[PDB]
Amino acid sequence: TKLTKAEKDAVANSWAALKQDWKTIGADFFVKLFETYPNIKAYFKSFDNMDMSEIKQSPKLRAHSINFCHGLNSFIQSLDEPDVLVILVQKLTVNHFRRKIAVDRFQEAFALYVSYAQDHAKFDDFTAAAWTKTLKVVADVIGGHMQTLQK
Amino acid sequence: TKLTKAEKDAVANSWAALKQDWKTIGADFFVKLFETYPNIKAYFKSFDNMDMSEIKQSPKLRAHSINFCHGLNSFIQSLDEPDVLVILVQKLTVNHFRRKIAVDRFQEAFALYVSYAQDHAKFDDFTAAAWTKTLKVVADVIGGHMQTLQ
Ligand code: HEM
Ligand code: HEM
Repeated sequence: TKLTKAEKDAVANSWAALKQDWKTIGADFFVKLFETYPNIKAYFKSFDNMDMSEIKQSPKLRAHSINFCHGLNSFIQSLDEPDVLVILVQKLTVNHFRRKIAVDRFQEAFALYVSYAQDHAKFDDFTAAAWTKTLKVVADVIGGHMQTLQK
Repeated sequence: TKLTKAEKDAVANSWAALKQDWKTIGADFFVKLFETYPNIKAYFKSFDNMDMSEIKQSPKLRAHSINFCHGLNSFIQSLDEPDVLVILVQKLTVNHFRRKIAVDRFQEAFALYVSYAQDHAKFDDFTAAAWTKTLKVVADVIGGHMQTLQ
């Protein structure tokens, strides 16, 4: 990671605030994601043939939103421990790779997330850029690991 | 959960303090777990020929230790949403079941954890009991789901 101290601090500081509100706004993020990206929704076989109102309230969606938040937290906490960061992200990668999810889906989700998070918290463009750069490190690890793995 | 509000609150409060020390103390917990239960150590194949000093400082242990506290956090966060808790714990169960880990190994880890946490934070027996009951909720879901998975 070539993330600077100020970049990592902006992300960590932003995330510290965001994570408390995620418990309530996270499901709405995933609905937004699913509405933009029906192919993303389609990986959640539990949601087959379900109205988006029902998806939004589903414990399965809420669990994934918690899984998302916790994953992101684990990465942000490890930005100064690159070997640990890579192990954590590779474990995420394997699980999603096994479901036929390409890195491109993470890139979609990350791009939407940064905007969603900025709109919520109204943090500055410095902080938005720092998020984008941080999530590009994460996507870089995901993508490279998916290329290592046998389908 | 027959978990009371007071029980859930005691766990959430003690966790809020412990969580923050887990970077400092989590590796030592797993060393103690490995020394107490050699069979638990043996699930971590990358540690077989390693000195325990090497294990303690390894990125792989540190990653599992982070995974452990995040998983526990996710459960504690969800004590008021039992359908969500069950899903989160079922996901854990699948992954570890596939590695041939029985629920008994989680029972051993959980009991050691509550002792370790109490020794560190010096909370009262009410709080220790609330941890034990909370982790029994979790273990019950794990055990049940392993029966399903077969
Ligand atoms: C940072 C982004 C993400 C994080 C941290 C994350 C985290 C997780 C976690 C921890 C799990 C449970 C463990 C497992 O089976 O893998 C999970 C499950 C899942 N994830 Fe993600 N995920 C992310 C993005 C996505 C995306 C972009 C998709 C789809 C394109 C997706 C689809 C799924 C599915 C379908 C499951 C299985 C859900 C279930 O069985 O209930 N995830 N995710
Ligand atoms: C609350 C208790 C625990 C939690 C939350 C937890 C969580 C995790 C998580 C999230 C992973 C990565 C799963 C993945 O994405 O593939 C993992 C891996 C693993 N866990 Fe656990 N775990 C716990 C207890 C245990 C126990 C008791 C053992 C052994 C008895 C164990 C052995 C392993 C092993 C061997 C791996 C694979 C590690 C590797 O080589 O990369 N876990 N654990």
